[PDB]
Amino acid sequence: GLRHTFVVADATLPDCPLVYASEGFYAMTGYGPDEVLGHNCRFLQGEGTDPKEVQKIRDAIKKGEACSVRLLNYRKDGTPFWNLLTVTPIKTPDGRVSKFVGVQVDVTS
Ligand SMILES: *[C@@]12=NC3=[C]C([C])=C([C])[C]=C3N([C][C]([O])[C]([O])[C]([O])[C]OP([O])([O])=O)C1=NC(=O)[N]C2=O
Repeated sequence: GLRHTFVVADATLPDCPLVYASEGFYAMTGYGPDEVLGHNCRFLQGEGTDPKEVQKIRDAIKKGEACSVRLLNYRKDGTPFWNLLTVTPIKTPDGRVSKFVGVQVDVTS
């Protein structure tokens, strides 16, 4: 298929830290698990990231909704890339959101 990466955020912690990342996520961003696990994904953002799109994800996460946005993101070396990002909430049977899962696609083409 098309090249994509996958992460899991723990929504039981208040700031959705990342608890699992696929090998391509590390390879695409230049960050190691030592710098990725335990942190909110937003460290990938930088000067040119559109706050109106960031705002859309902040809201959907607060509301436990799925969401899809394209964001400017930066590698560890500072270089930018366009990240089409889809977040999906994973609920327990009591309707509570337990995890968020992300699919990130570098769509710089
Ligand atoms: C990031 N991927 C990503 C994956 C998941 C599963 C979740 C829940 C969030 C992200 N983010 C965004 C970040 O964690 C946060 O949700 C937003 O920045 C909005 O909240 P704030 O408080 O910061 O306004 C991802 N952000 C990225 O920039 N790149 C991703 O790959």
